[PDB]
Amino acid sequence: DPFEMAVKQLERAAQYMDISEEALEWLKKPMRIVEVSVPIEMDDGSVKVFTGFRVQHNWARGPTKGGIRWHPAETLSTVKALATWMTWKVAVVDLPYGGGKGGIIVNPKELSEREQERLARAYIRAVYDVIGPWTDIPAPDVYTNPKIMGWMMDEYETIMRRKGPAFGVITGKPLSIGGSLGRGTATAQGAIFTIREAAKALGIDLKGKKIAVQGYGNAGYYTAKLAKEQLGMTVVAVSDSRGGIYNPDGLDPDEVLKWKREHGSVKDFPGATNITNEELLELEVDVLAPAAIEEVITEKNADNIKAKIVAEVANGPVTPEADDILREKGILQIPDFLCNAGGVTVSYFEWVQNINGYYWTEEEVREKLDKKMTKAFWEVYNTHKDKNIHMRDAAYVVAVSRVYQAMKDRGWVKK
Ligand SMILES: N[C@@H](CCC(=O)O)C(=O)O
Repeated sequence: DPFEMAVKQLERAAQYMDISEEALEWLKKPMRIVEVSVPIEMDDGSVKVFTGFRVQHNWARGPTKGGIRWHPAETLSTVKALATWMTWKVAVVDLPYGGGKGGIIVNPKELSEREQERLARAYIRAVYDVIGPWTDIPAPDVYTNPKIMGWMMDEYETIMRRKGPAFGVITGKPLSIGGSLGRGTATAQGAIFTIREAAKALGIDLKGKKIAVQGYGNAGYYTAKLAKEQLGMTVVAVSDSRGGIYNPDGLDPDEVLKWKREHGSVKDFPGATNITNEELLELEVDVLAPAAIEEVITEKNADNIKAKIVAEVANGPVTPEADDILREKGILQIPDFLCNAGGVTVSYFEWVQNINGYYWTEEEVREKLDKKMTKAFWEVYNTHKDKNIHMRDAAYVVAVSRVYQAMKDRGWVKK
């Protein structure tokens, strides 16, 4: 189970910090769980009822935040674990947010556009009483995009009778309706800032160094592109779920994306040697950025990693055994919920823009993301040095300490 795995992670974290038993018990349970029925009328005229969730783990630091998943395998346990994870994610990067998560047990592939809009509007009508600009801010997630976010915001504004900032009730919206710039490259930009800070900490100059990326979706492609331009690095290996390519002199991510668009995959790229993911993970490269399916670095290949920095852009792509093995080699790891925290920071920026009624630009959003990511990385690294623990442990310590301090300040826990 995912919620048990999350709870265990929290206990393991609490082992390295001084936290009261009552606070741990409080943090082991979501503060509010809402399970609703989401009825929509289909194209054939029949009415089908779906199961929707909205978990608000903790709101000591402020309104909860988290996306909505439309997955046929959604469970309450998954939503609860992801909300718990979102709490620490927003706490490590110092946002005035709590942890939240929603989901609908639905296969969105079998739904038409009209049915998808009806599902979004019905979900908003079902969970209206627990969401709001200052209560709970949903966001795009697996199988949800900005189109669904716009439909959801419109339904919320219709119910809300335009009595306040209905734009800020949800993030990831289209630019025409409370849209925020930088929302396509948020995760990659945050990962690049964290990689730059890690290289600064290790004393490595990234100008001309090597990078390898696993997974060539939005995150992987934009990570490679931003690395090559901003950090001046030599992209030598990229890979999708199909296969990988290698070229020591350097690859051009734009051309690789064009090839992927044409032939359907990065396989057989001209001037490059076709390889598989497993050997791709073991090239002698300065930094490694797994941006693909989780649990790629395990005990089987942990000792074979030759990268000086491993940036876990993906969601937990490294197992704890591989974590210990990599730390034993001196390889610096950026924790998964610290590396890809650029997505929630830009969502916070979007919420601020919506609340204020004044939107920013591309340079403004990029400048702020730099500040937030640099400060979060330095906080985690300072905890890393002071407590002499793992990088992932330090991030948990920082997040749980912030949430615990907020809880103590409100008087929720007296000790
Ligand atoms: N991190 C989740 C949701 C958080 C947010 O964007 O507000 C996502 O990938 O969308």
